[PDB]
Amino acid sequence: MHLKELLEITDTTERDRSLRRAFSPYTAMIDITGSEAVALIILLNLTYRKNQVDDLLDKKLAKQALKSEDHINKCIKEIAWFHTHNLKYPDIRVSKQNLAVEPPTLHSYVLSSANYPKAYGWSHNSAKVNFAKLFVSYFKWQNQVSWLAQVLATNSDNWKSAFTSLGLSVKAFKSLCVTVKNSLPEEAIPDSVDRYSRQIRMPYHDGYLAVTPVISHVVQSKIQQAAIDKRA
RNA sequence: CUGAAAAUACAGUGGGGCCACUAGGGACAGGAUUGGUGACGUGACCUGCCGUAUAGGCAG
Repeated sequence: MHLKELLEITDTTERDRSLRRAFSPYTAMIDITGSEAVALIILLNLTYRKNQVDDLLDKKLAKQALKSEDHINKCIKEIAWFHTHNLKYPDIRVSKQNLAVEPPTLHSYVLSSANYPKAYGWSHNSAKVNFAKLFVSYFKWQNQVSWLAQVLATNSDNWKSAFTSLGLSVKAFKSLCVTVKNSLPEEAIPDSVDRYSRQIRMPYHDGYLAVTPVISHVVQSKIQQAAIDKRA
């Protein structure tokens, strides 16, 4: 349930495997209300490759990434490509588009993203797939589902200690906080329909409407985590 | 006016060599199947002749 309930394992391989499984979107969200510093170390160590990291609780190469403002810049470049609906599924040829919208109207008889709170996935460019993991990985705060950008947007004072515990400056931290809060995912609707996006004709007021179906990250992530639990 | 239109997976190929299922062996005792029953008559196959002939051939 809690972060350091899984840190009790003396074997680092089993620990890091369980931690990497815990912070992946195909499993349940772990509570980090007690553990904010250690949470930041592992979340910022997830930004590296698997074969580049021996242990996720190594503090120094986390500070190597954090002190390097060519590393965190890439992680805040990847926030603009945070979707509620994946346009690159299953065809990846849908070129440089991002759909971020509120869930639709709730219906009693059908299931959609309206039946869950608004969560975000990422889809831009495979080269930066690790750089998203810092700011898109979902965790449990106090008693509330949250990700790093949303929890650093308003409630920064709770994370000041956790961020300054490594030796980050106040100037850099507050400039990082305002640029992250300014670079939060807006209501992104593409200006043009892509060549590889599937369109259909549905009967509208006195004619037809062009409809592009896009999957929701939330319903997919729920079906994935339901499938790993072997429930259906 | 369909998760919309459109779409050639292909070419080549050595599983081979060797081999002991064996020894032993009681299915056994007893047994009431029994009572009662109409194949035809709405049908064709008849009536005669030849022939020594219930042989064999013939006419309506």
